[PDB]
Amino acid sequence: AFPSGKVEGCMVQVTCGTTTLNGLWLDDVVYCPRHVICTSEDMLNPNYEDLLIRKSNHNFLVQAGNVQLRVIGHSMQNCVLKLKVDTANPKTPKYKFVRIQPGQTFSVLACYNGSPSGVYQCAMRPNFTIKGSFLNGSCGSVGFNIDYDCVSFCYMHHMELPTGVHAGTDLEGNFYGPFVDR
Repeated sequence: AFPSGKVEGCMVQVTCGTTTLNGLWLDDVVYCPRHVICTSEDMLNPNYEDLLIRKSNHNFLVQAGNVQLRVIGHSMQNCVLKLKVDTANPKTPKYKFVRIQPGQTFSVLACYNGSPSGVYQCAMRPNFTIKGSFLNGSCGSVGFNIDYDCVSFCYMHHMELPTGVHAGTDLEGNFYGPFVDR
């Protein structure tokens, strides 16, 4: 597994309504699964576009440690929510977003409400799922490779599937495989 120190300093907690999950804090932007803006009665046929319009900035509670990061904008890029905040993360590492394939390994920093609890070497199965240990709250954990001193973020966990396997996106919000957040 890759050492996790660069990524630990980016992990945050995002809460919307009933829902709380992990966010990734880079520069003045927090990335997290967009389904954070759903109460899961919305989870049957969500209109994310109508949902995101209905939210205002104070609807989003972002905390890194016991600092609040004030959200000053919210946009959506495919399936990831992008919260603009009023401060840039002074611990932002050199980073890039990359898309990978099943079979290629990466490390995942499992967190429970912005709090890191393990780092694990994973790969997606050919059907783009991943079998590990991440329940409610570990939603939003990200995966990465470290190449020299640059963190290539390649994965964000979004959902546990009925089979127990997990589905996720890349950091541009595009799901790996045919999965949907519905």
